[PDB]
Amino acid sequence: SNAETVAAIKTLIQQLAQSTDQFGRAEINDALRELQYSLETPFDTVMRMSLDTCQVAVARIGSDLGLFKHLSQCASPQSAEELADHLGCGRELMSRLLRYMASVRMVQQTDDIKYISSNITQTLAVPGLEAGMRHAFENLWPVLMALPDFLAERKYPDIVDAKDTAFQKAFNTDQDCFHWLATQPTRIANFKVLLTDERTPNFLSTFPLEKELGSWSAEPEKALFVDIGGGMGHACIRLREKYPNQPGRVILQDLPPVLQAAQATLPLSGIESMPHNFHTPQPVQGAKFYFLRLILRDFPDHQALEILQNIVPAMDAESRIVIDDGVPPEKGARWAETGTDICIMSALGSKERTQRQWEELAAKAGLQLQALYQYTWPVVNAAMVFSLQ
Amino acid sequence: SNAETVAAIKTLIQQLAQSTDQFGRAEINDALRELQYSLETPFDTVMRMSLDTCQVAVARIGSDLGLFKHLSQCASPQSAEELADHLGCGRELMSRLLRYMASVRMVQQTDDIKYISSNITQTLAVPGLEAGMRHAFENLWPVLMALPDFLAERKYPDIVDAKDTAFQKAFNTDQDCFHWLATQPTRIANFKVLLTDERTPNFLSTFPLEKELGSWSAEPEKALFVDIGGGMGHACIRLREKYPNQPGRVILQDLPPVLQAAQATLPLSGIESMPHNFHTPQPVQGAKFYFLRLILRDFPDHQALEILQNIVPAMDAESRIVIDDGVPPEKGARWAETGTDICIMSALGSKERTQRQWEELAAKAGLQLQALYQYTWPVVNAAMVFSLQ
Amino acid sequence: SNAETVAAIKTLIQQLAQSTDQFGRAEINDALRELQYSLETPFDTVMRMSLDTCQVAVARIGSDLGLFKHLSQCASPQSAEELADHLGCGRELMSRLLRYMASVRMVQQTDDIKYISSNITQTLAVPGLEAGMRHAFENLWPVLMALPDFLAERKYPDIVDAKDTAFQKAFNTDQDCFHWLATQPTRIANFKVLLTDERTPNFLSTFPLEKELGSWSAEPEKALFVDIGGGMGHACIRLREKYPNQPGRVILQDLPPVLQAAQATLPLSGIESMPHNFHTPQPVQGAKFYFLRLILRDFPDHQALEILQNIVPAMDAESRIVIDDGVPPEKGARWAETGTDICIMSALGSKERTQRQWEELAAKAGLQLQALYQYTWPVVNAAMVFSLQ
Amino acid sequence: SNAETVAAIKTLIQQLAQSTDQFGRAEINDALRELQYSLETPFDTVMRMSLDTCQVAVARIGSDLGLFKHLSQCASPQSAEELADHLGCGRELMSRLLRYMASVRMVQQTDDIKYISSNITQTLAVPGLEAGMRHAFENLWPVLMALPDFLAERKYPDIVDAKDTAFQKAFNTDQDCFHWLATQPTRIANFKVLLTDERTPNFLSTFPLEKELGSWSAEPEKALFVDIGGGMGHACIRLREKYPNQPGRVILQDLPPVLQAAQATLPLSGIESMPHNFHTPQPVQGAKFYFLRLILRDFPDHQALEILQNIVPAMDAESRIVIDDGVPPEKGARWAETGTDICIMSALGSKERTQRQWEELAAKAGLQLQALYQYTWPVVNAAMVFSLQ
Ligand SMILES: C[S@@+](CC[C@H](N)C(=O)[O-])C[C@H]1O[C@@H](n2cnc3c(N)ncnc32)[C@H](O)[C@@H]1O
Ligand SMILES: C[S@@+](CC[C@H](N)C(=O)[O-])C[C@H]1O[C@@H](n2cnc3c(N)ncnc32)[C@H](O)[C@@H]1O
Ligand SMILES: C[S@@+](CC[C@H](N)C(=O)[O-])C[C@H]1O[C@@H](n2cnc3c(N)ncnc32)[C@H](O)[C@@H]1O
Ligand SMILES: C[S@@+](CC[C@H](N)C(=O)[O-])C[C@H]1O[C@@H](n2cnc3c(N)ncnc32)[C@H](O)[C@@H]1O
Ligand SMILES: C/C=C/C=C/CCC[C@H](C)C(=O)c1c(O)c(-c2ccccc2)c[nH]c1=O
Ligand SMILES: C/C=C/C=C/CCC[C@H](C)C(=O)c1c(O)c(-c2ccccc2)c[nH]c1=O
Ligand SMILES: C/C=C/C=C/CCC[C@H](C)C(=O)c1c(O)c(-c2ccccc2)c[nH]c1=O
Ligand SMILES: C/C=C/C=C/CCC[C@H](C)C(=O)c1c(O)c(-c2ccccc2)c[nH]c1=O
Ligand SMILES: [Cl-]
Ligand SMILES: [Cl-]
Ligand SMILES: [Cl-]
Ligand SMILES: [Cl-]
Ligand SMILES: [Cl-]
Ligand SMILES: [Cl-]
Ligand SMILES: [Cl-]
Ligand SMILES: [Cl-]
Ligand SMILES: [Cl-]
Ligand SMILES: [Cl-]
Ligand SMILES: [Cl-]
Ligand SMILES: [Cl-]
Ligand SMILES: [Cl-]
Ligand SMILES: [Cl-]
Ligand SMILES: [Cl-]
Ligand SMILES: [Cl-]
Ligand code: NA
Ligand code: NA
Ligand code: NA
Ligand code: NA
Repeated sequence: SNAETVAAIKTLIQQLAQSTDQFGRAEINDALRELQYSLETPFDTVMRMSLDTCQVAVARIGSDLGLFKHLSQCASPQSAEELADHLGCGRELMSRLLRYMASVRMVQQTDDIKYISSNITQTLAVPGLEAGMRHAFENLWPVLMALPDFLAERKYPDIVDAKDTAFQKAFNTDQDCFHWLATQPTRIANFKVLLTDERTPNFLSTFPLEKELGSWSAEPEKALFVDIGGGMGHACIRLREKYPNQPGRVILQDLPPVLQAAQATLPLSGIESMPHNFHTPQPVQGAKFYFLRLILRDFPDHQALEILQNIVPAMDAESRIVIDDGVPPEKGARWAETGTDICIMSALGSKERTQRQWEELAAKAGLQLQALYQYTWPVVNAAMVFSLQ
Repeated sequence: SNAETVAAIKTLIQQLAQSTDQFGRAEINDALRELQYSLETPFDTVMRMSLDTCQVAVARIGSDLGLFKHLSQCASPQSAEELADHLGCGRELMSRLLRYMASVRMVQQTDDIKYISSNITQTLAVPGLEAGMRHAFENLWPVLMALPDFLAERKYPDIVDAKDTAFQKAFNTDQDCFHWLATQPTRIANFKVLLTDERTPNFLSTFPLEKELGSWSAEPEKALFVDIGGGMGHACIRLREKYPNQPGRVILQDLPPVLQAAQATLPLSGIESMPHNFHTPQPVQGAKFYFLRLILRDFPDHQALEILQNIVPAMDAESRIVIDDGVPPEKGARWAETGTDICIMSALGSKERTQRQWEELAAKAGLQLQALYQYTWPVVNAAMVFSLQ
Repeated sequence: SNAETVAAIKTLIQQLAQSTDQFGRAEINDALRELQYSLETPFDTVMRMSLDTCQVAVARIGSDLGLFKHLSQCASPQSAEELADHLGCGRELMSRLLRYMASVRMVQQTDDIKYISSNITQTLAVPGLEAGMRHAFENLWPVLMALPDFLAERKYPDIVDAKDTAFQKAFNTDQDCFHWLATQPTRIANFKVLLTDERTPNFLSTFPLEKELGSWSAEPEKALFVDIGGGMGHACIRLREKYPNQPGRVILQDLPPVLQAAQATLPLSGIESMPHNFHTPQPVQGAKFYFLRLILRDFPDHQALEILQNIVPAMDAESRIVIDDGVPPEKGARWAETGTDICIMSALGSKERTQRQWEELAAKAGLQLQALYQYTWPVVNAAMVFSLQ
Repeated sequence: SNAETVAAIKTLIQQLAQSTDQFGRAEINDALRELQYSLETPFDTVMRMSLDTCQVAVARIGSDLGLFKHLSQCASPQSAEELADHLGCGRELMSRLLRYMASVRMVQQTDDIKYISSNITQTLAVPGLEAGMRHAFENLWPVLMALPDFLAERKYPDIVDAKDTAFQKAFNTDQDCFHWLATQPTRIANFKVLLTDERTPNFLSTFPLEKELGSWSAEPEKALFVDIGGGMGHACIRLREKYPNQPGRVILQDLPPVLQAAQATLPLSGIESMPHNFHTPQPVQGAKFYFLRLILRDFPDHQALEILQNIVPAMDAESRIVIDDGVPPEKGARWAETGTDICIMSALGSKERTQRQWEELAAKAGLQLQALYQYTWPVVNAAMVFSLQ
């Protein structure tokens, strides 16, 4: 029986998944995708590409309605009628949306055709993750929609400039993306929520702090850690939590509105909040670690180089710049890192960088790679430690 | 070891897939998708929704470049540089596109970092399947991009009318989709190619023609099969191929430009090409089978009913209307049929119909269901045989 | 490809086995056996039954030669010639024995046609486990060889009596097995070694000792645990190890030659060694637990009842008799417990007992079951706690 | 859940087994055995070796009772009581035997504790396969039981002589096995039934007869095929069935009592029955094929050589001796061929032979190997074609 075979595959892959760690589960998931793509018929390939688009549109509708938050806190299954009436949605529309969501596990449909939350329901109810989905819909979709004709009309240029990529066509503007976004209050508000998401694991799981410090002295009033564009300060928080007795100032640098949003959740002491624009010279002199997490991927080389050149003059011989970012391999890169590469090309003019590309960029700033500490697999994020050449 | 476990999973799934038929492979593939969604982390869920969008955009670029057709006819692996120079693409852009494509199996990357075709490459090189992907990009994505704000602005109405859905917002028109498309030659050209795709399997794999025929006589000069909106006439061609000895007229009905396109590949004899607008009364009297394949799903009830009411007066007691279309279940419907439902709601105002919904529609035309012959699984397509009530 | 499928099956089963515990691995192993028997051809079934016999005979030869102990301490693969010369075996005989052993994993053969130890090699090198294999060869096989003609000659009687079973035919004696064995020094010597094997896990893994103890007082000088026929005293040793702070006498009871063998490995204090024949009245009065592990399975009902009736008069109201033995289910019993049943029927006239059969036996002694604490699965061993009725 | 995992393993291995051929299923079965042996605990290893012995003893009892034949023709499940009364067995004995048989799939136990035939029940009801099991019990078991002490008392000699192996100790005789068996009427009767079993597949599935014949002419009255020790003549029958129009005499040679038993099932014409002792000179001169299937494995080299030397003088340059027998590999031999090797060593003084060992034996008769045609895997049986040197 087909049904018996399918259920047996599910049982065995679930047991295997439970028996490994998060990195092993990520490897299994990538293999399931690869299997799916190799076993689909030609028609199925086009149907998948045609319809998987629906998920973000329907998640955006569920978010607008508050459906995922509401379902995540219901204690019993809800009918489509009950959901429609509670959330202010046409009843037939709600029923069709729910049937679609259940078919892609965005909710669960029960045997009596009522609806309960799934793992994905709970995910889309989390503010920061919801904001990620909303960002995909309102910022990524339009640049991807513009990219093919942008490239066709321009005879397939290498994209190298944040002011000359698909974003300008998609939003009918000559501004670059970051400048334009700063003029759009609802879009800024969504980024504020997005910053509350904290990725796990983080670089402290493999960063050999005591080894990298050696005999470094914090006196007088030297900074241990300067978190440049640190957002809510998650890296500073985790550093203080893991090494509470390590001397040295721990400093969160960001723009004033982000620092203001960070205050409610920062510790009352031990982490300084310092307004600082990272396109301007670094004020903190001689720090041990100048930390850039998921900053430089958003900039083409010219701008990324300028960000580094604003830090290098503040370094002493013991200082290090730590770039915590994606490091895709030379070959066999996975969809999460190549897809990111295409999206940030189209919106930002930037790119994912291999280790050798990071080293070439840093050498232009007078920096040499001393160590690289991977902390996620198989898609690699790593803390790259650079010193003055 | 975890690599070894992943390779063993692939080996076993590949072997189970080869030991079943196409319907069993479709069930396995849906299971792999369900497993993937249940094993992903919350972050991975949002990453997948954010990035799976990239595939249609990049497939559209490769189609514009002629990459898939070129790679499918190459006899040896090609470097990114070779492909970029041949196709007229910036070398860095080409390399980045190819790395993304290899990561989603749109091409395959070799250990030498060169590129060969995959199953998906070959699929996207086929004109009719390529046209389906291009249709998703240029027609479906704009209406899905418009749907959430359309619904929000209108306070979530049940969509019931082809003239009042997301299409009018997406394309800034008051026309319905079909009327607007007829004014857009480049889109018309893509639909012309899309009509050359023939779906497999088809209803003749399970339709018990001799049983449904009974003792119907083709004498003196009666019509066996009238293919209403038959496109290229594939159903007529397959009918004559499978039943070469059954007498009676076999008639392809469509609009003149489509009949003209059909002529080159119709048999030289045995199939008549009759121009006929199915919004007007059916001219062929007393045919055994009036066949509507994938026609009525494109219309809301009011218009679908009109199409049926145009046929009913031509029927005699032995005539049957055969609706060949999707028949999703009452519960547990799959993503291909619910995703289709959301898309045709958004572009056409129409809907997928369960068996009970098909029967209710047909009853309004004075028709009763006699038999239903499924021919695909697990997503249901079936030939529904209706007679006069 | 079929090689690849077989390797993938091994990889997946090995991984599932490592992800569970010993009871789950035992369930997997029984499943593999059931699969083997259902997939074999009729010829293969007869070949398996004909040849699996070879394993005990060849293990007995390797034990005689000292092969398993020698190979288990070798640091490099050994050739057949090296092993034959070292152990004093004909070179061709040795090579043929080793090829047979490697084919059933009793040793492993390398790609260079040399030999190293396997898990089974190490097992057969352990004195107590080796002695179990030697017991099967010299005591069990003769009684199984005699059983079919014993039954045929006697017209298939229910075997009820230790003095009238297959043992008397096998060994040409009118003595019962236990009485005969006491006259056979080489067999006695093997049993002495077999007693040093300690089974794992044991009842203390699940026995809720503090709950069963309640408020029992060891004062003034009462007995906590009387191990009746305790052999080397493993239960006493493990009890004192797990419950080092529970007061009360812990007493090992057995016959003098066995107590003398136990002395070298008993703790220096805390466990008394008391000679006692369990066919005579229990001398220790009012103990909390009188413990019988794998004793009563060796006796038919009449004699097993006598052993219990010898203990009952020593019991006070808080005393309990704890039978630790096999408890096969009413249906679906596994080969280890039914194979044991046939063997002890044939040698000893006794039987495995279900829970209901244990309760019926104990009721004849005036005892009632209070609790049953399973500690192995799927083959059931359990500590059954009985009190005065 | 363990039960869910185990059921899923069973489902997947059954589906994989169905999807391959008989040789692939044999490979899966050997892998399941290997998995079982590597995953068992040390105690489980000794319990398996101790108890798997029970299967042949209990099958012999079921055979004596007629249980397997009776159950194989019952149309409903039978209780132990019904079986006991019908077959003349003590009721408790029958119930215990059935529980044991069900635990090793020799019968099936139902949920209401009644009994139905399994695949193995049906196998043990087939006369020739039943006779194989009975042969294992009455002829193989005693020589295996005698082998360890035979080898110990003789200081581990290479066994090379049919008159000096374990058989003489086991049966207290100076005769060799074949001579002694010919004096034992019940044992002869069992061999008569055993000869009715026909192994599948056979050498004609891969033997390129037309290629090996070339331009061979059958005139005058030449023999195509002389089946030396051909038993019931299955090889002659299959040859005539597959090549009905091939000229040349087809001759079955065996001893008179076997030829007599063969007459009832031989074709009425086209196969000659010729009494002939293969320890005497071959009477048929110049035959194309002198065929020896499973003959020479039963003889030490000296006797096997004599059998060949009785044929070689009858050969002309076109004649071939075809040895159809086991050809174990140089390394990695499987249990069915090494177990056979140990059994025939112990009973017959003979041995399994690798290809190189067959060639060394045949060269002593003045023969050279021209071709070898395998027809079973992974345990190899092959038709080896030899010509005069
Ligand atoms: C991708 S978020 C990275 C946050 C943080 N590094 C982390 O991983 O937890 C980019 C951050 O850069 C900050 N940012 C953007 N432009 C900046 C600028 N010109 N100067 C300082 N911070 C800036 C944003 O406010 C935001 O917090
Ligand atoms: C989904 S397509 C092709 C379906 C076709 N029955 C098949 O399955 O092979 C719909 C068809 O309806 C035709 N069509 C659209 N409007 C029509 C009309 N008013 N009258 C007749 N045919 C029409 C199109 O030209 C097209 O060939
Ligand atoms: C299966 S063995 C060891 C069982 C032991 N209870 C254990 O599980 O560790 C049976 C024990 O009963 C002992 N035994 C046999 N007959 C006895 C008797 N009449 N009185 C006391 N002990 C006896 C043997 O000496 C042996 O130690
Ligand atoms: C293992 S059976 C093989 C039967 C046959 N070759 C087959 O594979 O179908 C051995 C055969 O050799 C025959 N045999 C034994 N001794 C013989 C002898 N001295 N001369 C001729 N046949 C003999 C037996 O009667 C029996 O038929
Ligand atoms: C909260 C969880 C979110 C899961 C997200 C997967 C994100 C994939 C996504 C392409 C991504 O990576 C990045 C961006 O979109 C952007 C950006 C920023 C502003 C405008 C457009 C794009 C910058 N830099 C990135 O890296
Ligand atoms: C060759 C394979 C092609 C796959 C194409 C996409 C299949 C999914 C896709 C939603 C689908 O089904 C349908 C349509 O898009 C449309 C339509 C027609 C015109 C405009 C917009 C939509 C009508 N009716 C449908 O049913
Ligand atoms: C009907 C199905 C039977 C399945 C059988 C597996 C048979 C294994 C079995 C050791 C085997 O092979 C052979 C013999 O016992 C003998 C023999 C013949 C006479 C006396 C003792 C042994 C000869 N020659 C063999 O080869
Ligand atoms: C170290 C592992 C050893 C495994 C040994 C074989 C386990 C199976 C085995 C049938 C078993 O269980 C029992 C006996 O043989 C006997 C016995 C004792 C004396 C003579 C004959 C049998 C008693 N009572 C049993 O229960
Ligand atoms: Cl929101
Ligand atoms: Cl809301
Ligand atoms: Cl660390
Ligand atoms: Cl095109
Ligand atoms: Cl829009
Ligand atoms: Cl299809
Ligand atoms: Cl026909
Ligand atoms: Cl549904
Ligand atoms: Cl020993
Ligand atoms: Cl006997
Ligand atoms: Cl155990
Ligand atoms: Cl304690
Ligand atoms: Cl049972
Ligand atoms: Cl018989
Ligand atoms: Cl009988
Ligand atoms: Cl052939
Ligand atoms: Na409802
Ligand atoms: Na409608
Ligand atoms: Na009894
Ligand atoms: Na019964």
